[PDB]
Amino acid sequence: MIITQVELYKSPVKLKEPFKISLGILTHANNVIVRIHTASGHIGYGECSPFMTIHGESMDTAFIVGQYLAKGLIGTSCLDIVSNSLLMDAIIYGNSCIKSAFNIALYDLAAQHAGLPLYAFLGGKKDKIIQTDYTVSIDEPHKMAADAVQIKKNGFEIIKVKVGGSKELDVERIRMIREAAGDSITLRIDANQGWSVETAIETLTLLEPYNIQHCEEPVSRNLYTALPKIRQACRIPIMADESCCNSFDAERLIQIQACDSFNLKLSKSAGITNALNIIRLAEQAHMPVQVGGFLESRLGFTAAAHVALVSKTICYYDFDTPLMFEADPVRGGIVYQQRGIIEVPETAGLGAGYQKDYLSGLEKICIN
Ligand SMILES: [Mg+2]
Repeated sequence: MIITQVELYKSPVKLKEPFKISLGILTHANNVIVRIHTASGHIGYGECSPFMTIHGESMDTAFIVGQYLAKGLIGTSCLDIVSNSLLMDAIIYGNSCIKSAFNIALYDLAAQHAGLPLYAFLGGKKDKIIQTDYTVSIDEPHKMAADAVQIKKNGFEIIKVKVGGSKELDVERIRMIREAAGDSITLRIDANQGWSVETAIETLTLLEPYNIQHCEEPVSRNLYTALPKIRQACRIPIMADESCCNSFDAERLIQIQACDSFNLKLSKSAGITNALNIIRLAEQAHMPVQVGGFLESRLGFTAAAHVALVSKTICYYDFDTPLMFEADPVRGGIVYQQRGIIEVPETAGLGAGYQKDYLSGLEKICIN
């Protein structure tokens, strides 16, 4: 099926509370939406959520680079996923975030053509429960404890805590949370490159007592070579996030035994195609994988959830941010049940789209 036109939308939706990580603060999910049209009249959807401090992209850059990509894809076959992923790479280096949106949409089309839901199209099956954590933004320790409580009250059984401040302050944060929410609720932490190699090790041995599940990206992504040293000095397992974007990154981290687990995100791997490679590597190395994301809407996370069913090595899930939107614009897609359990659509394709005339209100451009 030939690609006849692609539409791009700027989709800014405000968050209830601002989202806060060690790298900065965000008040909106400024996302970019991608719709691919085929001659047969099929439509594939894809979304991406640029994070300036991690992707190096913004909604503004995504919206423009996306147009470069669209131009190149017009006239090609939406089924040649590999050929087209390659075609985009030949057009512009990096820019994984926007690329992933196109890649996701292509798979949507492909699965639709096969008459399967994405997860089945990818060779996965529903043989496990998908359970999301919920994130406590990095703030003053009382505020953080309060949020942790509210989160447990809402029924969530896993808490993700954003750290990355000074050693003293992060420990106070974790304590005040364990103190105000209990020792039985499972919790995981994420520094977003916030610590130096030194502070990391000191803070991580100082936190072991509080029983934490794993720590994401303790130090700068440029310092990944110091990861093995930290892994061996610390009981808490460490999970590579920013340090693990594509499959080359994965292979390299494994080769030097840098971390215990990966955080896999479609935007970092420039789509599903390469995410699959990362998964295979993590399989061959018996490494648990957490699937996550950024501020994608339920549509984006619906893609993540499909991929999440592809392998038994995947077993942790960070699919929380859509719950922070002031308004949910998504039609279909994954549904959040109690305890933070997620159900994946069974209909053909991605199994999600956007609410009627939500898109018509958005700033858009149309390639061909
Ligand atoms: Mg992370």
